[PDB]
Amino acid sequence: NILEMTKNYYDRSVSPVEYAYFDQSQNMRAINWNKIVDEKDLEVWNRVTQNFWLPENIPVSNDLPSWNELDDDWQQLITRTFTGLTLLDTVQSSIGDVAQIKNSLTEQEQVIYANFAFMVGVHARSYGTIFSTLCTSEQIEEAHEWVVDNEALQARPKALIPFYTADDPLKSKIAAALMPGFLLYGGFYLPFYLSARGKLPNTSDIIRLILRDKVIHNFYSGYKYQLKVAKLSPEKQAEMKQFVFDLLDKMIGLEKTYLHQLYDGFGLADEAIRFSLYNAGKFLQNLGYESPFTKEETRIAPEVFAQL
Amino acid sequence: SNILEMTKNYYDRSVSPVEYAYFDQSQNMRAINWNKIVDEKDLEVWNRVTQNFWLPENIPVSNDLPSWNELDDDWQQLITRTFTGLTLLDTVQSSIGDVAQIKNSLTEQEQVIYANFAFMVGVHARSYGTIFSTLCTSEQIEEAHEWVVDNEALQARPKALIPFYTADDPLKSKIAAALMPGFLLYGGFYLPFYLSARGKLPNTSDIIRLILRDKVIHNFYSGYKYQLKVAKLSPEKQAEMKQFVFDLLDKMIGLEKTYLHQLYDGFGLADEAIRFSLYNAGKFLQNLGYESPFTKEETRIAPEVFAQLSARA
Ligand SMILES: [Cl-]
Ligand SMILES: [Cl-]
Ligand SMILES: [Cl-]
Ligand SMILES: [Cl-]
Ligand SMILES: [Cu+]
Ligand SMILES: [Cu+]
Repeated sequence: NILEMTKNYYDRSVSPVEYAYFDQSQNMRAINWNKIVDEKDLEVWNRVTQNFWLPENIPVSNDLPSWNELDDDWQQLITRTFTGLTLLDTVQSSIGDVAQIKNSLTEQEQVIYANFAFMVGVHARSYGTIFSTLCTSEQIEEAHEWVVDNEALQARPKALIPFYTADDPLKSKIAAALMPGFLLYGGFYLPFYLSARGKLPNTSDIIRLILRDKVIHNFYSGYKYQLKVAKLSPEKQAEMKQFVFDLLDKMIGLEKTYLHQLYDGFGLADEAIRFSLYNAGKFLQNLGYESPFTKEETRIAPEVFAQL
Repeated sequence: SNILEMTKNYYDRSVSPVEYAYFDQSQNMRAINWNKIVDEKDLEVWNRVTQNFWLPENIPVSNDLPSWNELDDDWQQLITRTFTGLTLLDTVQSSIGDVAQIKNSLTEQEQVIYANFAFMVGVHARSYGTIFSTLCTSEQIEEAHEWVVDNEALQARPKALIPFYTADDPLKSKIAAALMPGFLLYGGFYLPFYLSARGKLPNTSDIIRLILRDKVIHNFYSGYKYQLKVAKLSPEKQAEMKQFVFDLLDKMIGLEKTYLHQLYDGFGLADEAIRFSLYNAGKFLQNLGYESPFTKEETRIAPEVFAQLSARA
């Protein structure tokens, strides 16, 4: 016989966030960082916290010479693109990441998504630091007006936010992965294109610090998606895969319209979209699915890939 | 004719994403503007809390092993229990409290500052794990978690605050958000400072001071935003909210006194810890813009303990 003198505290208690939103049948347990359910959580926690950075760390002032070499058209494109990325980071920091907390599989995940919310806030702030150093007050104001009135740009966050505010945690998680995994890469093409040609090298250092976080954010949300979806019936799993491909198809549609409008005048649209679709493929892979994208429609110039 | 607006500025015909998400989908969304800051206080607080970034790995807790090993099983148990209880409160604030504030922000930057608070209060909870990892046995750690779950006096306190976080009233939510860093953990913080005043667990007290360096600003900030918001109510509804703040604090003091008596009576620390608690209840009210109704005698702290609190870094 196995004598169980007492019942384990963990299995007869709930985390505070579960108690707040889902289940008040039992008392609350403090987070246990000494008895960790999933080692992956500790791995991710250690990496993202050790990778802490602020845009003040980077000497953007040194980009002044190369910035001054860029025509007014190019300076406007960069300010607009980056203000567009600032909107996506604002959406993700203030809504996306914090929405994931209550849907966590583990205690540590609740704290990791709090880190994500803060750090995606830092990404948004970093564009502010670049503009502060390089842009005129007029260029900054123009870009904000341009973002507010750009329907093609607005359609992308408008399509994802409903999944965050709705009560389907798997659809929320897919949206949460889609932001760092796909939606910003069309924008990140521009600084990598420029740095490959020797322009704005210090700005591209900030972009790489953002990417170092965003690749982990994509991996982590995709990993948690795969854990949860694996527990559903074959039929439910087939419905969720269909939803993922349907949502990505819509988002690719909306991104292609926005990038054409953004880049067609500069001759960068086709290149940016292939860069976008390459990352759409990696997004699908991080969700445990296969990329249906061709070699031809995902081709990236070596020097751009090198900046990546 | 003379005053007609032909160009409406972007800001006043757009909403932040969180406003769009939960309140109003009629207007397009504006990206955060860090180049035209509405409240300079937000930038000062942002710069301070980000510059004050720390991880518990930074403190050599293993240097506490000698002083820890001098404390008997009863004292080691009390410390593990007390800190697991503070871990619960930090978990509540990080996972519910701080993130609930984001959508009720007055400014764009405030939305990002509360994201920082959520994360750093997560770091506070994690730091107790680091202390336990170094000092405590598996048995002590698990014992403390069981004790927290089954301690009704402990549980009553967070159970009283969470409803304000999940409810609709953003002013009542903000009061709870100030009350957690301002008041509810200080009863527990007395213990490490009592010990380090006597040269016991000095490295643990450095972690407590790094936590407090954050908590003090969190209390100040939530208090500052509370004052800006209540100033926009009729004098009648101002008097009504003030009464609520005093009624809530009165209730929370009652629950805290019960918990601290149960926690400390056996160790003869209950009276001193409650005085320490009421001293910080005073600071909480002052940070909401009210006067402390507590006496010098009610809030007396031994100088050597106050030296540990007010010490820097
Ligand atoms: Cl992101
Ligand atoms: Cl994210
Ligand atoms: Cl707090
Ligand atoms: Cl807080
Ligand atoms: Cu992210
Ligand atoms: Cu706090």
